[PDB]
Amino acid sequence: LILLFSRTALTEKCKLEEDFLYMAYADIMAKSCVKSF
Repeated sequence: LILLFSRTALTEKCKLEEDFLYMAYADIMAKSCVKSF
């Protein structure tokens, strides 16, 4: 999946699109990230 996104980003296009797949899986990958010590 990440290789797909890197492929699409490296692809010469002169304009970044929306790519609604990216703006869901990126949110998913971001939201996966005396004893108090």
